[PDB]
Parts: sequence; C-alpha cells; structure tokens
Amino acid sequence: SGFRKMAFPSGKVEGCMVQVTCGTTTLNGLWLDDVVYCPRHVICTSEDMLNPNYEDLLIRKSNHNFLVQAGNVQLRVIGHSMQNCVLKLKVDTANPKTPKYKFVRIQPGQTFSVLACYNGSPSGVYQCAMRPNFTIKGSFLNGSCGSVGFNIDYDCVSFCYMHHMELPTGVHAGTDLEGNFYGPFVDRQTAQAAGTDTTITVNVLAWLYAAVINGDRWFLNRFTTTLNDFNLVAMKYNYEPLTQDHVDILGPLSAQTGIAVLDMCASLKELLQNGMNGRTILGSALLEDEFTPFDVVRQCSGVT
Amino acid sequence: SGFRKMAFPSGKVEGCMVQVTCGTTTLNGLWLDDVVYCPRHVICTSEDMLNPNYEDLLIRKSNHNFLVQAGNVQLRVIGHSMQNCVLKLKVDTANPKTPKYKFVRIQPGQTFSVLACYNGSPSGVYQCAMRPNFTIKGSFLNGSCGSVGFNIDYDCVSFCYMHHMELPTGVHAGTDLEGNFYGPFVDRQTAQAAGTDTTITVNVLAWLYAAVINGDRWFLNRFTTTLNDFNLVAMKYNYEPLTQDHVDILGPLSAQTGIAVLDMCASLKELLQNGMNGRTILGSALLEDEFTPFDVVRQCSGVT
Ligand SMILES: Nc1cncc2c1CCCN2C(=O)Cc1cccc(Cl)c1
Ligand SMILES: Nc1cncc2c1CCCN2C(=O)Cc1cccc(Cl)c1
Repeated sequence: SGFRKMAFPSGKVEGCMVQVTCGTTTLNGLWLDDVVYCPRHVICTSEDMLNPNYEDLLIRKSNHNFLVQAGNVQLRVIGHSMQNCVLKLKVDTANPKTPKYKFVRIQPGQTFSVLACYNGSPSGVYQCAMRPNFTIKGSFLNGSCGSVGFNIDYDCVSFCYMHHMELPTGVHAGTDLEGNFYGPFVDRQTAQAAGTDTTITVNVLAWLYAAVINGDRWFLNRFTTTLNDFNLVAMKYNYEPLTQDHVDILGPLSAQTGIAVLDMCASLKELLQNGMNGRTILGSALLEDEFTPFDVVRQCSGVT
Repeated sequence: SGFRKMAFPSGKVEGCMVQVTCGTTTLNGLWLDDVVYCPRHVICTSEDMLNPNYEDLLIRKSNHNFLVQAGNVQLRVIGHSMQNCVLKLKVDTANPKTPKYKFVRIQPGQTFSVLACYNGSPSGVYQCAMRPNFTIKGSFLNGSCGSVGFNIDYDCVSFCYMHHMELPTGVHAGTDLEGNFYGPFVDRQTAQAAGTDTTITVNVLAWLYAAVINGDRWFLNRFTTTLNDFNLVAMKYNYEPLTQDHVDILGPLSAQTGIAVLDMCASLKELLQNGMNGRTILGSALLEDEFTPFDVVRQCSGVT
C-alpha cells in the first residue's frame, strides 16, 4: 500500500558516470564499453555558446584535449567523433561496470529516472516525464549537463535522455543517446520558447487507477462517457486527447479494479469540471500525470 | 533550476541487499561487513504473528535455518542473535561491497531515501519523511520487509530505517538499525492506530524558500509575524510548533533569499488562512513538508 513517485535504483547508472573536461568546460559523461558519451557543448566557452559552429570548433580539438576522469583515475582518449549533439570519446579501457544497455528514443508522456550528476559524481535520483512540448521539468544546476535519463527492465538499462540545456523559463531540454534533441531545441545560447505543456491524460487515468487500488475512492462517480465526449472536455482543459491506444494500455488497470476505462474518464471529466474541492488524491491536491500505466502496474506489483 | 523530490543515489545500498528466508517466510536483509540485519519476524509464520513470543520462537531456530542469498549465491550463517526487533545473522564472508556506514536514529521531520526491495532485489527508490506520529508514508508491498531508509554524506551511508510493518490504515512502521521501532509500534498482527499526522512546519518553510529561489514568488506577502503569533495559527492547522531551533536552521535560506524567517512565517500564515486559491507552488497545489532545510540547501547547491 501507498503510492510514491519512485525512481529506478540508480546503481547501474552510477557505475557509468564520468567527468569530461575540454579546455575550461566541465560536464558529465556516460561511459559504456570503451565509449564516453557527452554533450558536444563541452568544447564551447560561454562566448562560443552565443552562435557555435560545432564542426569548426571541433577542428581545434584533438583526443588529448578531452580529459576523462572516472572516479579519481584518468582515461586515455584514443578517438573522438560528433554524432548529432553528442560527442563520443573512444577510450582505451572498457568500463568494467558497464551494465546491459540499450539506447531508446522515448515518446512524450513517457517517464524515466534522472541521475543528476556534478563533476562526474551522482547527487540524486528523481523520476520525471518527457512533457508533450518535449521539455522535462528537472532539477538541474550548472555542471549538470551530461546527466542521463533511463529506465530499467530487470538487468537492462535503456538510456533515453542526456541533459543539455536549461531554457530561459527554467525548464529543461536534452537529447536521446544518439544526440538528437527531443523537440525543436538547439544547443545554442539563444532564447527558445517551449510550446503548450499539456497534461498527459493516459497518465492521469493510470494514477486515478493507482488511487482506487490504494483506497482513495471519493472521486469515483456514477457516470460514464465516450472517447469523443471526454476529448471535448480534455481539449478545454489542455489535456492530451485520449485514443483507443491509451484505452488499450489501461486495460490491465481496468481489469484489476473492475472500473471500465470510460467510467474512469467520466470521473476525470467531473474532477476537471468541479475541481478537488479541497480534497486530495494520493496525497496530491492536483491531478498527477507523471506515472504511466506501466509504472502503476510495476509499483502496484513489485517488479524488481 | 527546478525543484524535485530527490532521493540519494541508491548504488551503495543496492550492493548490501540480500534475501533472507527462514522456514516459509522470505524478506530482505542488509549485509554490512559479516553481519546480515533483518526484521525478527522472518522467523514467524502468519499464525505466529497474531501473538508472537520472539524469544520462544527463536529457540526453535539454528544458524542453518536462516537462508541468506546475495545475488544467486548462498551465504554461510555462522551465528545469530536478536537485538530488539532485528535479527543479526553473522555470516562467514564480509560483504565486499560494504560502503562506509553508520546507524542513526532519526527525529520526526527528518527525511531519508528508501530502497524498496523484494526477494533481496531493488525495485525502486523514493524520498520520504519520518512523520511526527512516527509512521512513514511509503510504498511497500508484501515481501518489502527489511527494505531500508538511509541518507548519504559524501561516501558514508547513514542507515536510519528498516521496514517492518504496514498498519491497517496503509501507513508504515519500522525500526532503526538497532531494532528499536520508531514510535509505539510493536511487531505484532494487532490493530495499532497512529496518532495525529501533523505537518512539519520547518520543512514547509524550507520548501517556501526553495520556491522563492526557483522563481515561484506569488505567495510572498507584505506581512511579518512573531513565533508566538505564528504558532497560534500553526496549532489551529495541525502544524508542528516552530521553535528558535527551527529558525536557526532556516538561517542559510533566509540569508540567500533576503527573506527574514519571520516574514516567511507570515507568508505561510496567510497561505494557511486563505488557501492557494487554485494556484500552485513548485508544481504542488498543497504545502510540501518532506524537504528539510538541509535538503533544500543540498539540492539548490548540488552536493554530490
Ligand atoms: N542550471 C542549469 C541547468 N541545466 C543547464 C544549464 C544550467 C545553467 C548554466 C549551464 N546550463 C546550460 O544550459 C548551458 C547551455 C547554454 C546554451 C546551450 C546549451 Cl546546450 C547549454
Ligand atoms: N503491503 C505490506 C507492506 N509492508 C508490510 C506488510 C505488507 C503486507 C503483508 C506483510 N506486511 C506486514 O506488515 C506483515 C506484518 C504483520 C504484523 C507485524 C509485522 Cl512486524 C509485520
């Protein structure tokens, strides 16, 4: 019983964190096998960030200009290349702590854990979601670049995010592990505005199912709705449209509780229209959208 | 920028998790040096839990009746003793992954990270607080007993909690690593009710300072108050009384923001009296009390 914003155990990722310095810029790198992955803006000075030509700036850098430190020991850089917005530094030593891993590009609405790091050292772990506007609401300070986002399936770490940038609004942008930014963001010190941060409806529904499983049931109403009727309401409240794909994914939660997906949509519709009236659900006074239906099943079943 | 409920990186604790089985009961153990610590109710059947005499039940158990498995390998139990509500199983092998560690008994209001485990395997990490009624609001399923709570200072893990029990209300109770329960709880299948779960005022104030640091400032008012006036309001809203010790601990946050502690108390007083009016602070529609002033300083400074 109880429901928490839970992150994956970070050990497997902690074993991969390294410090990468180029010139006077220091950030985090991810050491997997004999490659260290880091944001390409490690080669930039603050002045370079205004309008960087990364290919040009990289010509002035050789293998010995990239200082990679794993713990208190120096790794020897024997090759370097740029893949989109990430640098791949080939080192002469495979990371002995390399876990089984994959690189995945996630969809908006998907959740992951972040191991926030500074100087190659882990400071904390938290759970977040890729927003529908392709930003993340993280907790990152200067030096946090190169910290990564990931999910774990038994013994396999799927790396999905690498932190690159803070927007002028204090929200965060980054890339997958192939260096492609999520969303339209560019690694440049130029004002970039994020789009509408809509609520991830399927995740709110998953969290309403988690609340019923854990005993918070006051919000269950006597109504039902249709996908089209619900979506008219969802549109009005800047919620993402619900599709039959989302209904399908909520099926195991509907089966466990005996509450039809469309009945739960009608409960959500009434909560949107009437508010919480000073009440709480799972210790929250607002509708939580950073738990996927998979996260709810995982937490409520105890997958390790 | 950004503010998250952040847990400590769990790696150091993951390396200590083991599975302990006695008869047909299986739970988690914490392997540090050559000792495995686990809840004493590992020796109980479900029938025994109704009215257990642990000293009597333990007479029927020998070293070979405790099966300790670390990963997929079996540890040899060469001694066993009961210390309060925990069993200490001496094994013939020191844990090679034992981090630098201390056992601490925390005060109510203090926060810690929990590495929730099942069958000796970590499932997730989350941050919580020792409530003023000595319960924790965790996320624990059957098999989670023996999962631990901890804090980390650079390379030293301070273990503060070991999970033992779920109360009939779905809140959690457990012990320090010396086996002494927090609060008046007993390891028995008997209905035990928790006292008033008051709000940890000093933590709410720390989180209001975190909000100002991160740009959420709408709640700052033109008023000030006194400790006695504030505490009259705090009493009325089931908030813990604020003392000069709490004011002293908020000093670094007051210094960073230039907002006197008593001015922040007056802002909190108005929020209690007027509510949030549909607004949010740091993404929350309620006042958060699971961040200590130390946690806010740590997250806002990037301690690793
Ligand atoms: N607090 C914080 C969090 N996450 C990143 C950053 C900060 C503060 C300063 C460093 N930083 C950046 O965003 C630096 C940067 C500038 C322009 C483009 C890119 Cl790719 C990066
Ligand atoms: N869901 C859950 C979470 N945390 C613990 C437990 C559960 C469900 C069943 C196991 N369990 C217990 O509390 C078993 C127990 C009974 C009586 C006294 C003590 Cl010390 C322990």
